[PDB]
Amino acid sequence: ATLKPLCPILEQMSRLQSHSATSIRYIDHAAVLLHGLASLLGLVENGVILFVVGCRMRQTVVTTWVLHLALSDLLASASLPFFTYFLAVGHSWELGTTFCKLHSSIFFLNMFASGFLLSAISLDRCLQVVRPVWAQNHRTVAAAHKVCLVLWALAVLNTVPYFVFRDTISRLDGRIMCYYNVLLLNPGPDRDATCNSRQAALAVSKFLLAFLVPLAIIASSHAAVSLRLQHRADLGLQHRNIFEMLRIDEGGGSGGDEAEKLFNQDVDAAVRGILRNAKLKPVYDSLDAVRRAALINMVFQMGETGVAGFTNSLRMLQQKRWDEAAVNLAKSRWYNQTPNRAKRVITTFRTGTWDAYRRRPGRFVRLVAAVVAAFALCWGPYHVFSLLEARAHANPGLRPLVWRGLPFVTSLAFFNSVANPVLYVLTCPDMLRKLRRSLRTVLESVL
Ligand SMILES: Cc1c(CC(=O)O)c2cccnc2n1Cc1ccc(S(C)(=O)=O)cc1C(F)(F)F
Ligand SMILES: CCCCCCCC/C=C\CCCCCCCC(=O)O
Repeated sequence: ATLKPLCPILEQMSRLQSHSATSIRYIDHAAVLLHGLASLLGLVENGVILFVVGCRMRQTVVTTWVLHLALSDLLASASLPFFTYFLAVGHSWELGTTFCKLHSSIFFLNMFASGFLLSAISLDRCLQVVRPVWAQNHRTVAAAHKVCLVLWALAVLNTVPYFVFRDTISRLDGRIMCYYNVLLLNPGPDRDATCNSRQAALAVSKFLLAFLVPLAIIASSHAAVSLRLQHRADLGLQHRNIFEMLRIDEGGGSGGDEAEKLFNQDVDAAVRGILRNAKLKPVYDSLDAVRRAALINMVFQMGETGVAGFTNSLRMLQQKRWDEAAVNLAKSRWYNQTPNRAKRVITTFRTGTWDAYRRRPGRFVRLVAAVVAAFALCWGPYHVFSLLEARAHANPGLRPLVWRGLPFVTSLAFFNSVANPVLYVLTCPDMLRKLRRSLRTVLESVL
């Protein structure tokens, strides 16, 4: 027999029951089937989405975001069946204490990930429009994959406190609760103070890092590209800027600090390095303006020492043998790893015609706007109530109000993992089209 000190919120919660002192648990079977089907749908929907985007669809930077975005929701749908079991038993956790920490961590892991990814998506789209020269040279899929790995690492780092402060608390009804045990580790001299501060520190930091700050970034980046496209379209209407390429002064200001701007686009800096190298100077001067700019992109992507490694490729550009140079370039490590930023360069050497990067409209815009809309509507009410239960430590009157909505708005955030794969299809015709392809392919395994 062991006794653990609890918060006044949990202590008041460990005696809540309809019938006075009994072990008979009332069961809401309507919610069991609801979350049961939600568990089934979530696993199947995100299951096929991962397959479609990840195997049948051509891999891009944007699809990589969506891929991980649907990966986090897959895990959220993997812990959900254990929440169904929780309801089926009668709101009691009967699967140990460590598993309680894991199951809970998946919820917050999904939360932070979905908040960090949606931030990454907005920032990526921001760099695509605001920083065209940098984006066309460094926005490779390999980079986008490494970003996600950092985001997951930061996500699991912010779910550790939740993993730690999760515990099994016995009710008087025989029920076993799985919730916040703030006082589980290092209780201060003032229990009521360390109970309030830690709960507030959790609810607030969660609200910021996984909701307010993302929505701030999303709304702020959305305004950046809107003004940029307006100023860009104004430049496009000008007759003199018909054949111009690699602009930087779209953001206004001056070119005095181009070598210091994050996400660098300093074209002049690259040119000075080209004229300095013995293997690049005679090749640069022999090229026309369109092909000279394509050479600047190569030293942007792999440096000047990297482009000087292609001896009998510069030998080809110097002799204006474009096609035979194209063959040699497309058979390298540089093209094999990052084909999209490479092919755009090679074709320029081939045709001598500039293909504008800031000309290409953004993709999955309908998708992200929908996913963002759902994210704000499903995690919205949650953070509201969760901030109120941290507020309810001081105000006991809010405690009954919390448990009239918190179980609802929490399951509302759970259903965000079910909504997204549907939203993927409804806003992305290619994704839906690619799905009905494989759907028809498998169904044709009867003939
Ligand atoms: C309300 C809730 C949260 C919110 C949070 O932990 O901040 C949460 C996070 C991860 C997984 N589930 C969660 N549930 C649902 C839940 C959890 C515990 C209990 S209890 C106190 O009976 O053990 C009830 C409920 C619910 F409200 F859904 F019934
Ligand atoms: C129905 C429940 C089970 C769900 C099964 C999930 C199906 C997985 C689908 C294919 C994943 C293929 C991954 C290929 C993408 C590679 C990109 C990367 O390495 O991150």
